Amino acid sequence: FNWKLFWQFLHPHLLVLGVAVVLALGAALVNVQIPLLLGQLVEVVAKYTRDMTESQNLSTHLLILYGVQGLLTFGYLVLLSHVGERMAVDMRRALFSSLLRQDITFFDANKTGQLVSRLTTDVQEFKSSFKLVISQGLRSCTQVAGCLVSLSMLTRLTLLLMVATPALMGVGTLMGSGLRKLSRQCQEQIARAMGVADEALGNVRTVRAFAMEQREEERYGAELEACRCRAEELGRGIALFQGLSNIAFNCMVLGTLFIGGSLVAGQLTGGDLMSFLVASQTVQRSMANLSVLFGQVVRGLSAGARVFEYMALNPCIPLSGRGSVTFQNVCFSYPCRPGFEVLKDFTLTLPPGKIVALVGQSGGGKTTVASLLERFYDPTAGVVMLDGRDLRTLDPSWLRGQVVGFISQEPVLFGTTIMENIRFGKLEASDEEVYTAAREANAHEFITSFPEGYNTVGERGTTLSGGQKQRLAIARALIKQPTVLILDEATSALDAESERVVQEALDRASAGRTVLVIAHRLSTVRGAHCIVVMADGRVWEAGTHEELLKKGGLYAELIRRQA
Amino acid sequence: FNWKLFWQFLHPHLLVLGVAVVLALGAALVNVQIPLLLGQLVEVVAKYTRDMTESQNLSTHLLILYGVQGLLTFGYLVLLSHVGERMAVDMRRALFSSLLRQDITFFDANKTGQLVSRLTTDVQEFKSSFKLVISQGLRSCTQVAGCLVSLSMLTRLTLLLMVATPALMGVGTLMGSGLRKLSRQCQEQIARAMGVADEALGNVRTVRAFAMEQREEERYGAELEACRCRAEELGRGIALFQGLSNIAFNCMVLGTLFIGGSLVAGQLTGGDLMSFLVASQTVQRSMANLSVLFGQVVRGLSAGARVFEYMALNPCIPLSGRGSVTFQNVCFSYPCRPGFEVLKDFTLTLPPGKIVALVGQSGGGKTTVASLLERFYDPTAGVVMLDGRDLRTLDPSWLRGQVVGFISQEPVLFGTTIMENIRFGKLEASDEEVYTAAREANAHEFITSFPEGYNTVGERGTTLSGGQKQRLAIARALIKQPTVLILDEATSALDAESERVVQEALDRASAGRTVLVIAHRLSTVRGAHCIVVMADGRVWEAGTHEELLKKGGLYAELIRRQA
Ligand SMILES: Nc1ncnc2c1ncn2[C@@H]1O[C@H](COP(=O)(O)OP(=O)(O)NP(=O)(O)O)[C@@H](O)[C@H]1O
Ligand SMILES: Nc1ncnc2c1ncn2[C@@H]1O[C@H](COP(=O)(O)OP(=O)(O)NP(=O)(O)O)[C@@H](O)[C@H]1O
Ligand SMILES: CC(C)CCC[C@@H](C)[C@H]1CC[C@H]2[C@@H]3CC=C4C[C@@H](O)CC[C@]4(C)[C@H]3CC[C@]12C
Ligand SMILES: CC(C)CCC[C@@H](C)[C@H]1CC[C@H]2[C@@H]3CC=C4C[C@@H](O)CC[C@]4(C)[C@H]3CC[C@]12C
Ligand SMILES: CC(C)CCC[C@@H](C)[C@H]1CC[C@H]2[C@@H]3CC=C4C[C@@H](O)CC[C@]4(C)[C@H]3CC[C@]12C
Ligand SMILES: CC(C)CCC[C@@H](C)[C@H]1CC[C@H]2[C@@H]3CC=C4C[C@@H](O)CC[C@]4(C)[C@H]3CC[C@]12C
Ligand SMILES: [Mg+2]
Ligand SMILES: [Mg+2]
Repeated sequence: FNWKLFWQFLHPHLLVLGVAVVLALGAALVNVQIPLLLGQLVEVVAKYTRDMTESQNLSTHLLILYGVQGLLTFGYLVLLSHVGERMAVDMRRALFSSLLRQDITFFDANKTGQLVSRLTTDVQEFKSSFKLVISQGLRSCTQVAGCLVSLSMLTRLTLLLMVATPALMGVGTLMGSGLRKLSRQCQEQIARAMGVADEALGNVRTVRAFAMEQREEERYGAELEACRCRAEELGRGIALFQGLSNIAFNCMVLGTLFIGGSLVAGQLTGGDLMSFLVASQTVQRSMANLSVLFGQVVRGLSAGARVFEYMALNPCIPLSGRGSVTFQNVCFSYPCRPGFEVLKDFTLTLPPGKIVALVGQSGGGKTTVASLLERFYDPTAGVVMLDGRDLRTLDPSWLRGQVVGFISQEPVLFGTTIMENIRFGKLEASDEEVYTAAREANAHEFITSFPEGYNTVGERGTTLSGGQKQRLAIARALIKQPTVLILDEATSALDAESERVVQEALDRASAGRTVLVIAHRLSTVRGAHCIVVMADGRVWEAGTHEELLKKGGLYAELIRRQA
Repeated sequence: FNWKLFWQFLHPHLLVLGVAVVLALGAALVNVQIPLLLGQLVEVVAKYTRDMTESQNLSTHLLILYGVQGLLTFGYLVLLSHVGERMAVDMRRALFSSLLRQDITFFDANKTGQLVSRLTTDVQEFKSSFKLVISQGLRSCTQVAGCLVSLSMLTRLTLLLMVATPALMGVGTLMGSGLRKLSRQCQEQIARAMGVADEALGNVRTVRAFAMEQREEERYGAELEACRCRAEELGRGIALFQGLSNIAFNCMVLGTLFIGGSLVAGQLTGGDLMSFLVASQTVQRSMANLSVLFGQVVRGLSAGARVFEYMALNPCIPLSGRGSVTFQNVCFSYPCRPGFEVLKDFTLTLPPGKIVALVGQSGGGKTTVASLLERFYDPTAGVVMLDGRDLRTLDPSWLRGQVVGFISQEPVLFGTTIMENIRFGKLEASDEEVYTAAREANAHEFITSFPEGYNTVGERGTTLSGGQKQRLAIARALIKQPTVLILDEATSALDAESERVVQEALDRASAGRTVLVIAHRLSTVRGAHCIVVMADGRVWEAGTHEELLKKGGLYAELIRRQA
């Protein structure tokens, strides 16, 4: 999981990782070798000035070692970039493939934006931090080990200086610690003291209505005077703290610089000190690198842990697991907030080859009741029958792809061209079938005016009209010739002529197949066969329009309100 | 404005600012003096080791100078904290006082949260950055000047080294420049390549409904392969760039360290080089401080400019500039989005001492029409008459504080105790008047059960019930005994018993004064005198209830729908 899956998916790059490790070791070794050589060169130059024959050979040796260093670092970090990039691409592909299998509960429980952000940016940052750690931590640890070993072989004074160096680094970072403490304390004091202005401006209508602005002024002044006092003591305390930090820090610097040399004096090389004074900068930089890299590691491990936790799950319902359809005592509620119940013992049947509609001002979840047949959510109770067989035993993929077609009140378009976008239900689509379907759904006529035509991309491409988008949805819906059709508010917000055209297209398309339509305007339903009036969860009424007028139930009130 | 106002408001601290400047000069001078002394001490220690009588005096001198440095820095930054804190408090108070004068157009055009953030956090950060710049920039510039002068007086080689130092600093920062370029290029490539997954997950219902997940898989794989290739070339380019940066940087380091010494060799002090090698770290730190401080200055100046731009404005309508009230042909629309018009030639009058109501399912802006008499917004056309005098010539403060009382459907509570919160219309409130008003508005009865009582604070204090909150508002409104009263949905979302109690309280409170009430439920209006039915901007109907029933207009449809 957090480690086993990562190790399994990182296994096929072990050889390249080892080669990179070797290159890093070489680069760190040469980087360790450089500063001592530079110190010796500057020391011999200074001694020659005090009194360049021997400097040329040392300079050439430094140049050769440094060219080797450049080649080694180039090879290392190009290999590291290759490995990290390959790992990132593989992880992105695997995460997308595994996440695409989940049901709707995961999707509507969370948000799409955060999922996309985690899928792309979080894993990119994880890979970046991971390879940066691989480089820097190994390089710096090997640098520290090599320089310490060389200085010890060069005695105990070097070990004492190395031990003292971490204390000096901490004393130096104490300034930044004081800075963050100052910032945090100031922010906390500001948050605690303020709020009166926020409360006053939050409800400005009332404060303007009742006519005073003076009481707020002295209250705000008193609050700011209190925050003012607290600020004086906080600043004074921070001042004393930083002053003590500085005094102690440089007192320790001077004391060490004196005592260590005085004690080590009790016979080393004259130029040994000059060569020793340069490695301090390198070791200090290394410890700073470790200090920052600790935060890099913690952030990266947290990101990787959450990525791998959300990467591999178990689908709630398996995805790969010609007649009438009916319900029986089906009740259901949304998984989130089960207190809001939806279905009170809902029973309904669809005649095999007749038009069925449904209507209600709010219904009590008419759209979700129109759902639940595509196995979007399993029913809490009751049974659903289709062609004499239960939908549970039937494979959901077969029912999705060869039985039920779905039209929403908003169509969806992708960057793929229209010719392939229509070929979306089956990828085995031939040539002439696409044009025939487009002609049947009234899409070939207007697509001619487009300059590119069937090669036009979408959001980043040419924009199509709402009626054109509705026409585009219909051809894809009819490619499979579904036995059951579902329409959700086909008569959306658009003009009258295009609405009539698309209604006629649906009429000549919805022939010989059972189709269920959901409409809000009652003027588009009188041409249907049967009408079901919904109110308060349970079914309110169902029957023919001509008898529904004589019934005088809730439908009479609804049509009176609409008229 | 951006500078003149700042100078005027900073004027009364010039003496303290100058004293701080002097202290900073002293601290910078001693900080300049320290490194040369440390270099001389370490050089003489090394020379003694090569062959501590003279080291003690130099160490004592360093300790004395360094104690002086500590005292100077303490005094400087405590004075700086005092000055900055005083400036911040004064600016906050002035900004609040000036902003509180603005009309409602500013408030509803912008957001309260951003205003509060700018008022508190932006000015706090501005003050912090401003004093940090005052300290660091002066200290570092004086440090650079002093060290350069001392090294020159110590020759042209020092000037050459100082000139070369900025180039080395830039070469060092080239690594961070490459880092930011790498990050930006990677982010841009990720943003350009991605989007297919975002589009697929944005509409998951449709992609799940039409049954395919394969086509998305090869499209996503192709997109990731393209991004993969682009990543290989981008990483290779960054690799070569950083390799060239490093090779050139340390080649320049070695070349300078050789050539400068070789040329300067052509008779300085033997220990001069050791004392010179230490000031390089100080000057490098100073240039780093300037580099960061440039960003601090730009951010601070932007923040201060926006603060001062929004700090002093000109109110749209002046704030300090017994009978019936009536309208005449008053039309108005909201200043933002004038296309959405509201008032179509609205005429209405209020009898002096009778109950008037208004109702509508949406009205066309019934609430904003109920407004516009408190001078919240000036009328576009028409006239408003009150007691035979125009409201424009009358002082808005007098009308706000001694004429009109306002009750909203949501009450507002502050952290101030109830005893003073009731005393909100006038601060001259005596003792017994508050208790009498509380008893009249039915608030003294339930406040007894509270343990603290009239000393109870609110959001951070004890929580009161909705009916209790409504009762607080009636007493506050009753303090001034307004001649005109306005109620907006008194029968809010709450139980029946408390609704009846508060309605009775309003009835025994609304006696002898003209009051206008807005209600949504028609069951609370039949007891009024006259009813005005609103529909589609213009006035639809007005008259008595008993004749409105016989009229059979839109009121009949509304009451039929409600029933
Ligand atoms: N994905 C969801 N997650 C949680 N709650 C939901 C979800 N979808 C719907 N609901 C809630 O369940 C209620 C009923 O479901 P729904 O079928 O969407 O109502 P509806 O009246 O048919 N929609 P409409 O056609 O716009 O009037 C809704 O009012 C929502 O509050
Ligand atoms: N402060 C505002 N800024 C911009 N637009 C506003 C503002 N207030 C209201 N509007 C718009 O103007 C319309 C009419 O004004 P308003 O009086 O608030 O409607 P209303 O029907 O009386 N409100 P309600 O009592 O909840 O039904 C509203 O529907 C808003 O869309
Ligand atoms: C770049 C950093 C992280 C390297 C680590 C060494 C740092 C922490 C140490 C070494 C020398 C120190 C500086 C020496 C001079 C004083 C002057 C005083 O007015 C403010 C603090 C200041 C400026 C010190 C801040 C901390 C300091 C910069
Ligand atoms: C022969 C032996 C004793 C030589 C030992 C010399 C040691 C004790 C002295 C000589 C110069 C000193 C360094 C001068 C610069 C500072 C920068 C600070 O950020 C960390 C400590 C550090 C890096 C000091 C560490 C100790 C130091 C290295
Ligand atoms: C703390 C900083 C800002 C001080 C300024 C000097 C910096 C920019 C210079 C001085 C010495 C340089 C380092 C010398 C060693 C190499 C090893 C290589 O594998 C990565 C870059 C790296 C690590 C260089 C990075 C930049 C560098 C750190
Ligand atoms: C007598 C005269 C010529 C002495 C001149 C010595 C000069 C040329 C040499 C001696 C040691 C060198 C310094 C060694 C450390 C680096 C750190 C880097 O981040 C900036 C440049 C810098 C700071 C070098 C600047 C030039 C330098 C100061
Ligand atoms: Mg719905
Ligand atoms: Mg309103």
